[PDB]
Amino acid sequence: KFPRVKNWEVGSITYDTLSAQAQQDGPCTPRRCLGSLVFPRAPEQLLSQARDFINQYYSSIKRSGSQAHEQRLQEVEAEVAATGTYQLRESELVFGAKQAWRNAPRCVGRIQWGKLQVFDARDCRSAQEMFTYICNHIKYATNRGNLRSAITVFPQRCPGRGDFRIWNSQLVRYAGYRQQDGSVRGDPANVEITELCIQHGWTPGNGRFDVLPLLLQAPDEPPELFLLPPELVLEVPLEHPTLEWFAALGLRWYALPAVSNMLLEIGGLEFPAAPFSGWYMSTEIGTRNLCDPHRYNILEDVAVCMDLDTRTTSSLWKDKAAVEINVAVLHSYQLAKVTIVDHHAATASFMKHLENEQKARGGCPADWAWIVPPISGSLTPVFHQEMVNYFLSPAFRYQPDPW
Amino acid sequence: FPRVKNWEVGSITYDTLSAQAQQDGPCTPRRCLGSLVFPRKLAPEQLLSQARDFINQYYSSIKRSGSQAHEQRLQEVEAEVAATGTYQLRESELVFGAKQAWRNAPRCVGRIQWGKLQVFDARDCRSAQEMFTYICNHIKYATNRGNLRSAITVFPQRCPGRGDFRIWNSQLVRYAGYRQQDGSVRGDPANVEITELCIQHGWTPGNGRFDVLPLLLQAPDEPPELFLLPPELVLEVPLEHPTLEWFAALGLRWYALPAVSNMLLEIGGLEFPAAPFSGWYMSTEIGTRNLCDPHRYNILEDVAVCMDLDTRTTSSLWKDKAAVEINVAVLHSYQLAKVTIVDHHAATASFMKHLENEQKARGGCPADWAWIVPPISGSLTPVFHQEMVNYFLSPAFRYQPDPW
Ligand code: HEM
Ligand code: HEM
Ligand SMILES: Cc1cc(N)nc2cc(-c3cccc(CN)c3)ccc12
Ligand SMILES: Cc1cc(N)nc2cc(-c3cccc(CN)c3)ccc12
Ligand SMILES: C[C@H](O)[C@H](O)[C@H]1CNc2nc(N)[nH]c(=O)c2N1
Ligand SMILES: C[C@H](O)[C@H](O)[C@H]1CNc2nc(N)[nH]c(=O)c2N1
Ligand SMILES: [Gd]
Ligand SMILES: [Gd]
Ligand SMILES: [Zn+2]
Repeated sequence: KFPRVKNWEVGSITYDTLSAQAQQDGPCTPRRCLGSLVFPRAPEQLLSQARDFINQYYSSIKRSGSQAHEQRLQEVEAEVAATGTYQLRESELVFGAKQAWRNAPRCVGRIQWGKLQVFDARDCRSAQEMFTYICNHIKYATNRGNLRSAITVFPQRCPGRGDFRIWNSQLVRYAGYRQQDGSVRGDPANVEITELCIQHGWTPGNGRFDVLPLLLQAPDEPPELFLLPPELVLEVPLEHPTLEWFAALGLRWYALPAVSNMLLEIGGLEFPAAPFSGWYMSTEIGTRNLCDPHRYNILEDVAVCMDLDTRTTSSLWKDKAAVEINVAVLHSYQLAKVTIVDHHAATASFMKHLENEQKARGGCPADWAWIVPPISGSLTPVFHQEMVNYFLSPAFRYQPDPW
Repeated sequence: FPRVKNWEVGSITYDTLSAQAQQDGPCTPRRCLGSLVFPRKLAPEQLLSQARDFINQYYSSIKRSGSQAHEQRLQEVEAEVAATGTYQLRESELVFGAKQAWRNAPRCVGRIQWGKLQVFDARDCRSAQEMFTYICNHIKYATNRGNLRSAITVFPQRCPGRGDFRIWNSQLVRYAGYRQQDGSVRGDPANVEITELCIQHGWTPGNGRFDVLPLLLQAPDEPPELFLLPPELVLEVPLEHPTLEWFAALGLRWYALPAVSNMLLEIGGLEFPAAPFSGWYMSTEIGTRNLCDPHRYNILEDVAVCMDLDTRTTSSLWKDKAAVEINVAVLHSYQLAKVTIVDHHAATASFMKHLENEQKARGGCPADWAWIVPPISGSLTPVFHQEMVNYFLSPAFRYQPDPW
């Protein structure tokens, strides 16, 4: 009844009993698997989710069945009956944010899941106070290059009030200016948000690494434009340890990966605004952000400077240029004393996580196509680890763009 | 109808062919098991219905459905199973079914070639010595002095009352793997079990890292018989690097012909447990998986040391630099020997074209993203950004239990 799961490098076999507890249904059926799709997608339903969360909390602290556990269950039942909703205790919120990270199947950094700084912003009341909370987040997490994981949780969704939203997909992003040729100067992934910042009063730049302002939405108000203080956004200029012309490319990236557009769901409550941040795995910058054809797309240019034969695929110039771009990313972050992890160290620590989670809960939801790095996949141990993908709550979820 | 997006281009298609998926895969709404290598698997009315669907497939594919020839073949099969318990495929039906099974293979990136397959009909095979003759002819035709040609040879269908034909080797060409005293392995670790079966059944073992194994062939209701491949039949490529002169001295080699021999072919209810097929290699199969996997030859650190890379820290990406040069050596050595090989960039681009072609021919294409995306430089190839739908159509190649 439980999926048998094999590691082909070592030969070992486990059974994922945790998946049987999967609380929501994914896209696959016995007739066809859709595991590679990027986006696949009251009172008594709220109560059964709340009850399950409270049960999770009290088990985490090994007080299951205690008087405090029973009373907290009764307390939540009474609040949902009177108001239609309930509030999390402070400690439940911290636990819930950590559990959501721990449950995120596509995250390879979950070895860190217990070391997460939770900022409680549930009494925020304006877009301006939102901005203050975000600046304190960026300050704490950046920590002058020594990165600390963090999440800031703004007020939960509630009836009769709009949501707090952060319109930006990340707290720090580079502008992408749509050209008349159909081309883009800057980051193409950010064309729409760039157009929305301009419409809302931002005087644009014309560089390739222009940091976008924040578009912040307080309940029942249009979004408000806030500029990030430049001394708060730590950036790394890219150079290569033995290719001195690389620095003349004029490349840079920012220190802090801070996703701001997902929804955090805890015990049936929904938090549409809850930015979270850790530190980068180098292949996200080197391979994806800089070499994706639809991103900055620098691969052919680096190869030509390296004087590779770009006229035939059989020279493996693409693989060679990509490797060196990743070397430069790693070298530049270490040189700038900004935390970063390479994809070998990251996937090694994830294997340690899988073994911890197997002992702790009997399984671990993992999306194989996202845990395997985008270069060198079979060189890392997760390639040979079979994985079971499924949805647990608390959870981080994708959500529609507020516009 | 699943909506499928290419994130590099922005294009959208709908896979209407998945609707016709015969059997059921491992996944449920509760959890996805698309990364498992083997799903935990391994009546006349049952046979006729599968036979019916295939005959209809065939006649539709030659624009003769509902025709006179269609209705006659249907009634012919009904009568043959009523009298025999099974039925026989027409030679053309066998060709069509073999090509379809390849075409429907979700994990094969080489399917752009699916129409060009040489089918060798061996259904009249009697002994293991005759099996060995059919095999050696396949190998010579498929190798073709290094201008590789795709091919399959079909041995007699399993039928009730008698044991099956089986090739015990997982491939026709396999290097031995010798369990060593200090726990380790000399040779290919994947083949430790078959290498000891060969020794058990008589084979005198070598002691190299690339001793080609003999073939353990099993006729119906017989013990397996050892057969030695003639050396001039097994084309091998010694591996050298275009600029690292010391690479040749590592003594690495690989063989020209990827010929899988332990999978079962299913056509319209019929099952052929011995039907070996072959194409040519993609370079990453050799250079990345077979030589660099930790549980295979595992040569990565060896090459990195010869390159004077800093193996002390993972962030020098010495594993990545060594891997790229091993794949370069593979491509260079195959091309130099004039043996057919394709790099993962060229291959993935051809599969994109196959996806487009199948979208018009059949409305979709079953594909297993985890196996289509190459094991190095995944996101540098265009299949990485292609969403894919995996399902099982028949005719098909299937995994089967080992004969022991
Ligand atoms: C501490 C260092 C961390 C590293 C190195 C890391 C690494 C990664 C990587 C490489 C991905 C794949 C993203 C992509 O390729 O697009 C990812 C996804 C993700 N990570 Fe982590 N992460 C870290 C911390 C965190 C934290 C602190 C959280 C939240 C508390 C988090 C939650 C997520 C989520 C929710 C996703 C994507 C989920 C989805 O798309 O469905 N991560 N992470
Ligand atoms: C002619 C050029 C061909 C190329 C370049 C090619 C390439 C590949 C590759 C890279 C795989 C992934 C297997 C792995 O490394 O794990 C594969 C799998 C497969 N191929 Fe193709 N192949 C070719 C021809 C063929 C032919 C002629 C057949 C049969 C008619 C075939 C049927 C299959 C099947 C059934 C699999 C699945 C193997 C498994 O999952 O066990 N292929 N192929
Ligand atoms: C916290 C954290 C650290 C890190 N190093 N990387 C991350 C990547 C994402 C991410 C999620 C979904 C989609 C995308 C863009 N494809 C990126 C989220 C959080 C991350
Ligand atoms: C025909 C053909 C051509 C080719 N180039 N490669 C192939 C690989 C396989 C294969 C089968 C089982 C396991 C693995 C490795 N996990 C690979 C089968 C047929 C192939
Ligand atoms: C089509 C494919 O699933 C999609 O492009 C995915 C594949 N795996 C990925 N894996 C990670 N970590 N990040 C990504 O953006 C993607 N893209
Ligand atoms: C666990 C995972 O499914 C397994 O390691 C797969 C992944 N993708 C693969 N892809 C190919 N071509 N060959 C393989 O052996 C594998 N192994
Ligand atoms: Gd230099
Ligand atoms: Gd030397
Ligand atoms: Zn699935």
